[PDB]
Amino acid sequence: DTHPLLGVGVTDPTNGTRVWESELDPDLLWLADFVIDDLVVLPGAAYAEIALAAATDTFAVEQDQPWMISELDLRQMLHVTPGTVLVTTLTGDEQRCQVEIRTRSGSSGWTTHATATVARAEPLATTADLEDQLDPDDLYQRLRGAGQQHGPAFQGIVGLAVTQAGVARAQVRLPASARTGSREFMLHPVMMDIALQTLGATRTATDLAALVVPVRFAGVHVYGDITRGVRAVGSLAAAGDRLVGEVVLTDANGQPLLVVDEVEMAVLG
Amino acid sequence: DTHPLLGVGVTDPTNGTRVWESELDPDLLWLADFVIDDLVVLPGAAYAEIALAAATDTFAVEQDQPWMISELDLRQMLHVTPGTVLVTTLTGDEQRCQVEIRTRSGSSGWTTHATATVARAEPLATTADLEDQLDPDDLYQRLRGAGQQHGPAFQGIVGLAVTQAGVARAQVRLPASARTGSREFMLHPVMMDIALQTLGATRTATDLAALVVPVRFAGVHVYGDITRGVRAVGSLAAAGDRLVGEVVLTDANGQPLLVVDEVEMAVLG
Repeated sequence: DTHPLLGVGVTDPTNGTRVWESELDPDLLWLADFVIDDLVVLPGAAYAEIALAAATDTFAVEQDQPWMISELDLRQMLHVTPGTVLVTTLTGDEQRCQVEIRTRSGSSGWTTHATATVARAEPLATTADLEDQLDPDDLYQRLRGAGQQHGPAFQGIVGLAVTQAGVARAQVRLPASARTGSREFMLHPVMMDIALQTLGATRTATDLAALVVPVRFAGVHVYGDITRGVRAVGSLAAAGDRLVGEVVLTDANGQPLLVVDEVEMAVLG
Repeated sequence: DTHPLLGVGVTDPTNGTRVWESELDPDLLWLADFVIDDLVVLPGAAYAEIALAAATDTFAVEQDQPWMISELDLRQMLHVTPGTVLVTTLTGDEQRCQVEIRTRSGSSGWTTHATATVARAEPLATTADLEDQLDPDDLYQRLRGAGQQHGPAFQGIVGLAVTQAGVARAQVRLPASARTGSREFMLHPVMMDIALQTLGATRTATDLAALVVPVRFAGVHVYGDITRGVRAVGSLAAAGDRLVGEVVLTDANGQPLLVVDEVEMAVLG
């Protein structure tokens, strides 16, 4: 009925700006399973869902996945505490619009956690690279001792390996404790996170370990219900000092469900 | 809990503007008793309540009647139909703010019905003029055959007379079918209307009769719960072609509860 993360919306008449508000609570759905330094945090994947959910609620469209996310900047983490209120704005047209996502302090104070640009979706267009099998329980234990406390709902990497070139290949499910409310989302945050987790298994990321979290997306393309995905493939390079990656999520028939052109990564104390 | 006319509010973060929305329905409270040309209409008094209710919901204040209404312009009538959505904006500070009240067409179309300026309240500062007693049932029958179909809830003028100078003096109650929800209001719309009805008994107004409705208020001062009022005194002059009046509502001890410095009146087809 109502989106659990975005909430209900009203268009301000003074300007074309549409404004949403929703109440977040750690006992909400599966938010409790995402934890950094013992703090329940809203995962960066979730801002993508909110942006897309916002665009779909403003404009009449006839499709299933009509939007791509041009850009998405993660400004500062959202410590999910009880009585957290999430305020979201949208401004633009059916071709291109900007979304801003915030926490609310009282009634007239806001802290913006992320900004996204949504636009009309673009339609989808044996070698010396052998795999070395890896234990998923090794990964979820490395970053569990580095701050990232992924719970049951976020432990979707069930098979993992990495090529000679350094690319990470993972087999992924959406865990049983995360398919409640799944139908509410266009781009299931938990699943997108699971796709993004693979980047932490690349040779680039592992040659560091502190943990390494996302801070920017560009070119998030959704071509279907990403929960139907089963194999995620992520590569992480380094250009400048910025860690820039790319991941691809494909269903059982190797069809792309989610494609993320860029993912800028960074370290966290 | 929630104001039946103003509704629930959210502050848009892009600008300081606060935005309310509420659902109006003719079977709402006593809206059905106010009728013009067989159409349920929101009475002009109600926009005053909405403006004050809006100001009180934006700002922290310690009083009972902290606001006066500097001005209030009635732009076009609101035909109350089922599923009517009333959108209200507020912009300013605790000293002076502007309110705009609208109907909503869909999700991105509005029709503004009234605009008001609210400001900090200013604190309260035998002759040849004999009365001629009048029948209240004569008044409510004159304007009932001219378009104004006041129902049970709006028939508060229970005693009426008019001086030699042309001033109208009325004894007023708040009818039994209108004290449901009374506690929700700061400035009970039905009562304010009843105060304003007196102007239709002045020598100026009667020397016309079509009916004569308000279109502008200035200097609406509220000094208490106006339902405690019992005697309303209204005078209507004519300067230029505009019909400009003034009414005063006083409680049992002759203490002013409501004072309206100006009321511009006009005819309606």
